[PDB]
Amino acid sequence: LSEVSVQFSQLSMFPFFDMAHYLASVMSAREQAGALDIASHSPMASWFSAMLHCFGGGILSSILLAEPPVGILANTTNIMLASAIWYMVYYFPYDLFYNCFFFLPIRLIAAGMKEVTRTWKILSGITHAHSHYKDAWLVMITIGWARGAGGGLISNFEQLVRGVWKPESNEFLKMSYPVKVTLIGAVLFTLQHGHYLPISRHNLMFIYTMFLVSIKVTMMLTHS
Amino acid sequence: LSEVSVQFSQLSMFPFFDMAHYLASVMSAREQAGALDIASHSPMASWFSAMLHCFGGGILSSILLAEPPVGILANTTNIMLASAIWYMVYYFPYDLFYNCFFFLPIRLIAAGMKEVTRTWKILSGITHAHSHYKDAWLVMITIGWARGAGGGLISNFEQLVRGVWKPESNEFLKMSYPVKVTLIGAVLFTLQHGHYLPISRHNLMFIYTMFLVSIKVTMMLTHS
Amino acid sequence: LSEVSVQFSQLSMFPFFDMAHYLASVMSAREQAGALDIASHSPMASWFSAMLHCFGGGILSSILLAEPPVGILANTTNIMLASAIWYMVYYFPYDLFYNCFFFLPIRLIAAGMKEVTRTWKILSGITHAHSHYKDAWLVMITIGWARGAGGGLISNFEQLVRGVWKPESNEFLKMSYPVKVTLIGAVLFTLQHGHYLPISRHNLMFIYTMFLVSIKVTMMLTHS
Ligand SMILES: [Ca+2]
Repeated sequence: LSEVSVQFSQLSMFPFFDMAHYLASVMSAREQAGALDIASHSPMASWFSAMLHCFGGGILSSILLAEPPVGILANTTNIMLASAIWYMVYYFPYDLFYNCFFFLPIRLIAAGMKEVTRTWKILSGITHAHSHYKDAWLVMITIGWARGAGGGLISNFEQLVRGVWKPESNEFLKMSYPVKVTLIGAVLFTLQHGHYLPISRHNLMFIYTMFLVSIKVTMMLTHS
Repeated sequence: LSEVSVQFSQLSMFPFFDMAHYLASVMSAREQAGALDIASHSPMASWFSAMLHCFGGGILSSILLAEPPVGILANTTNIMLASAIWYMVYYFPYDLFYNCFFFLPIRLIAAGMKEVTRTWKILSGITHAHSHYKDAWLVMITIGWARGAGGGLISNFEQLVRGVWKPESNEFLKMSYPVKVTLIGAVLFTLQHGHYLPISRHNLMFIYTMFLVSIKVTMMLTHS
Repeated sequence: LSEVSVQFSQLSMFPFFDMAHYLASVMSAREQAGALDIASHSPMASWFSAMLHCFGGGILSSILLAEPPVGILANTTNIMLASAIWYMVYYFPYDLFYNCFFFLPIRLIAAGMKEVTRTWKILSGITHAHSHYKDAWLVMITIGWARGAGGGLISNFEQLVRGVWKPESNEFLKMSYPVKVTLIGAVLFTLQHGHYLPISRHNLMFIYTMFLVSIKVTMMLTHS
């Protein structure tokens, strides 16, 4: 019944789906070591730390294609979409905002939909690197990877923002889950647009997002 | 008597005013921790440290708009304008160069005119970000800010040049004076070019530069 | 007998000469402090460290001219040319690969030809910066320098890749041999393309490469 896979490709990420990535990347960023003291005494700095968690995929991919990293900032509807979350995640009265989304079913859905945004971002840069470079197999793996887990690759430099400098914790030295997966994804869909992979996009686009959500949902059910 | 405000807009920064910024940014850079030993044993490195103090506004703004940061270097009349100061500030015979400009009235005027150069640099990137992005409210605040206090934002990476690595001294964590002001300025003039601010440019362009000079002049009169 | 200098300009670097730079930059990179443990437990990270040794000249020069640093990556015939060496240098069975090229005559020739690749890379960016900026004397010295010893200038950030953070070991603070030479070379050939230097390119292009090889050959004969 492939007729159900076609209805998935018709999902618009701008309203509902862009914020799940913004929230799961901001909730996670706060749960990091000492990130709470940062926001209480330096509001300016915890904010930019959140933006690298959300728009680092766009930020890093812009640095790689010689595109202005301020370009991600121009989308004021997208920037303002992420910063409103950052305020309530931290500065909500009685912290009712974080207490609600931390709830396990809610937190499960919030993180599950960030994995959805991860897929189009791979295909974003894969086709976007296609624009600058037609059939460059590498360049498409990179810019697809750079948008999938950008917040985890600038993480070493994102740590340096909140004040933490751990020069021993690189991403190539030990590949984390959200990154070693986007590497796998950026390679698969590069074989899709390159037609080296025997499955349609809309069927591959749908099967990759499912393995990615079934893990993080299993991850958070066995982490709590 | 607004007729006196119009005569101010007709000020050319290329002869007299470009060097005041170059000098106040190089004099300050030398007065930094251990910057003297750097120039005595590594002339190459104290120089590039001075250039980030002077052209960091241009350097950082180039990195943000995907413009080649070597572009600030092409202006050989401007680069050579700043490096001649760096030699005499450090390597002048009997150090008569620094002893003279350190004099309080002279140092007051030298720093007062760097604040003048700060204003057009804000309007520089505000209109320059307008070129790439028409009515982007954010992008204009950024590239105006990046030219106003560029030497203070690459400062964490500029420290790493002279050898000092202080990963706890970021600019978003504690906003310094020259930076929290340029942020205020980059926002005001972004409301000017965007016509959200009820005052003409040439009247706002003149009133912002005065509050900025009356402070640093009060700063240096109460610091000595 | 200048007729022998003309036959040198007709040397194609793509087959034989591109790999000598790739090997001497990868062999040297492994001989660095703790680089062996990196490759045994983190294959991903020792690789990218090797690429900055080989394509750092292209990588850094791309960052300076606002050119996409992924552009060096698109040349799959060149990227794959360097990565095959990185595998055998490290992961060859019985390490017969490294034991052979470490042999002094072989190591002498391998390093001698990397110095050849150093010359066209200078003239590469000198004429390539000419494209973006006609008679910019500085910009041509830079982009010629950035391709000659790129792996040594991103070295501080390349160290940060393998895990080592030594903020006191900058290149402007103490100019190494491969760098203070490429600075000398990037200046000479900038006077060549600018016609401020009384010698033809093909005669200067040949005399610079000889002084560079006679040193490193004398260096490695007196180092062992
Ligand atoms: Ca560009």
